[PDB]
Amino acid sequence: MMIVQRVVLNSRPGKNGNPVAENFRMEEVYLPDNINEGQVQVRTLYLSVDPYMRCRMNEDTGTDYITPWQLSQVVDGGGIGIIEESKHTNLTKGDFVTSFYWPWQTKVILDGNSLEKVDPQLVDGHLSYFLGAIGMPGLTSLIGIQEKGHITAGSNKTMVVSGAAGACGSVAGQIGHFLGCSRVVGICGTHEKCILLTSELGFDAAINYKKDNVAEQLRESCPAGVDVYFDNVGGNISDTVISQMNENSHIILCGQISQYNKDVPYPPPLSPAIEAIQKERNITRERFLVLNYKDKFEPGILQLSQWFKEGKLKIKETVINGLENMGAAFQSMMTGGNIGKQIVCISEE
Ligand SMILES: NC(=O)c1ccc[n+]([C@@H]2O[C@H](COP(=O)([O-])OP(=O)(O)OC[C@H]3O[C@@H](n4cnc5c(N)ncnc54)[C@H](OP(=O)(O)O)[C@@H]3O)[C@@H](O)[C@H]2O)c1
Ligand SMILES: CC1(C)[C@@H](O)CC[C@]2(C)[C@H]3C(=O)C=C4[C@@H]5C[C@@](C)(C(=O)O)CC[C@]5(C)CC[C@@]4(C)[C@]3(C)CC[C@@H]12
Ligand SMILES: CC1(C)[C@@H](O)CC[C@]2(C)[C@H]3C(=O)C=C4[C@@H]5C[C@@](C)(C(=O)O)CC[C@]5(C)CC[C@@]4(C)[C@]3(C)CC[C@@H]12
Repeated sequence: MMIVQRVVLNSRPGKNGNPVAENFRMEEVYLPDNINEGQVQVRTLYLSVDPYMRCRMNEDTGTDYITPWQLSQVVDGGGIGIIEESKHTNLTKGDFVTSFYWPWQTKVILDGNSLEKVDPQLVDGHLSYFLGAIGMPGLTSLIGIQEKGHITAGSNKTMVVSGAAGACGSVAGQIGHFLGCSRVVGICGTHEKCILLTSELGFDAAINYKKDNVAEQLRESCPAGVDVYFDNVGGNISDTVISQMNENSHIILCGQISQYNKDVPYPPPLSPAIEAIQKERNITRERFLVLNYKDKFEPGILQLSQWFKEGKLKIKETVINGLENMGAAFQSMMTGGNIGKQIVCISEE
């Protein structure tokens, strides 16, 4: 047996705690030399870290959609790899495959049925895009806008995006323009990200919530109010945005990342004053869970791919190398170190 590396849950930060690199631990383990019928041996190429993983660090995730990781057991999440050996009828050495529950380990023996083969032509050979813009975050943005945004044919709406330089947000803002908004404004956490948005991703304006006057800048950059809010963050930021939203406007309630490490359920309740405004102005604020639109994954991926290949959709990512950096990458992402999709490259081939 050859020795490979893997990552296990070392400790929990507590439901009110901050995640740190050291909640995870690297181990060296043997990889079995033989696989069974129906199984494949895969080499891991890229792994995703994503905010929802914070929940799997707790004893109770707070939702049936994801289960808690267990102390000292291998952790898992979105991944992409290449088949090294197959005893599954529909997979063959050299196929590129993805799983939602890829164990954080350099080489893995997996049930062939748990994997999906992917076509690298969809991403011009940039396989890591399958974990981001031409993956679940991209679908979340495209489907969320389609289903919850109500961007009418021929209209000239203003869209605001929170978490605007992250995975979902950076795509959402571009899609807002693609699909007919005349104004797209992003809110994000650094001046570097503001520049990215307006100089590369085509946002009409960007606001740094840590340093700028958010209400003031939204009044300046959204002179006709806000019709569509793609909300990744919640909290104080969303209160400020909602206060400037128009009658019959729409909140795409993607995530509420500002309410993490507090024991706060989703959808989190708007404060009394902000709920009053929401209701007065008939602002819609429904649950949105991308998995409820599985039937749109095919056209969604096909559209994301097309826009990318056309040079319209600009795909940003921040890649860190080495499985030993999974914990660091997750912590970094949670605290805003990522521009676009946070990726960890496990083998650079
Ligand atoms: N509804 C769905 O089906 C669905 C699907 C996928 C993801 N999501 C959710 O959508 C959200 C975005 O996920 P993502 O994958 O696109 O992550 P991401 O935006 O790429 O990364 C998270 C970012 O959140 C920002 N942030 C962190 N703490 C914050 C705070 N307290 N206040 C404001 N901003 C903060 C940081 O950027 P700054 O530098 O700008 O602070 C960080 O880079 C998360 O809530 C995620 O769980 C929902
Ligand atoms: C996991 C995510 C979100 C992504 O991270 C990687 C790509 C992918 C795994 C993706 C894929 O790779 C191939 C197909 C196929 C494309 C197509 C056109 C075909 O090739 O027949 C039609 C059938 C089929 C199954 C539709 C569904 C998708 C788009 C499928 C599985 C949706 C889920 C998707
Ligand atoms: C496909 C699976 C099963 C998983 O394989 C990948 C992540 C994910 C796509 C996952 C996600 O990515 C982000 C969230 C959010 C996390 C959280 C805490 C927030 O961020 O506000 C609360 C709101 C919200 C939408 C709850 C639902 C989940 C857990 C959501 C969509 C459930 C479905 C889930």
